Amino acid sequence: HMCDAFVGTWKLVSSENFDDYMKEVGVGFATRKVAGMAKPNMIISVNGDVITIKSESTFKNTEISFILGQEFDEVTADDRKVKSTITLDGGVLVHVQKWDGKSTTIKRKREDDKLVVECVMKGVTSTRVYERA
Ligand SMILES: O=C(O)c1[nH]c2cc(Cl)c(Cl)cc2c1-c1ccccc1Cl
Repeated sequence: HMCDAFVGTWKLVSSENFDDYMKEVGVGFATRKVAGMAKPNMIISVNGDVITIKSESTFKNTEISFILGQEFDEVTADDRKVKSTITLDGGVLVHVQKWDGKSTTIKRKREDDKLVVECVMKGVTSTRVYERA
């Protein structure tokens, strides 16, 4: 019952400072443009201890399956090969990605009827808001 309030299909409704976040991460111009246009659906499901997060869009489709606290490999939408760990901290899903001596953290929180996603790279934070589809 760990992630019950996250489970479902969520559609992106707003984004703020994603371009800057992507620049900070090292994403090149053309990928920033196309990725920034996308309005992904985020599909979250749980089966036993395994959480699956799918992102489906016109740009890319991604899928991760993981157990909380257990590191895994992920290829991101912008093609970084990262080592990821996702944990729950006070009801927030905290996703850290490590690659090339760098790190980024992505936090997913339920707030009212939205799922709010904060992505931080160094001093740059982006906020993406999703609503139920
Ligand atoms: O959804 C996400 O988890 C997500 N995380 C990102 C990190 C970076 Cl740096 C960039 Cl370029 C893009 C993404 C995406 C994304 C953005 C648009 C469509 C599909 C997807 Cl998957």
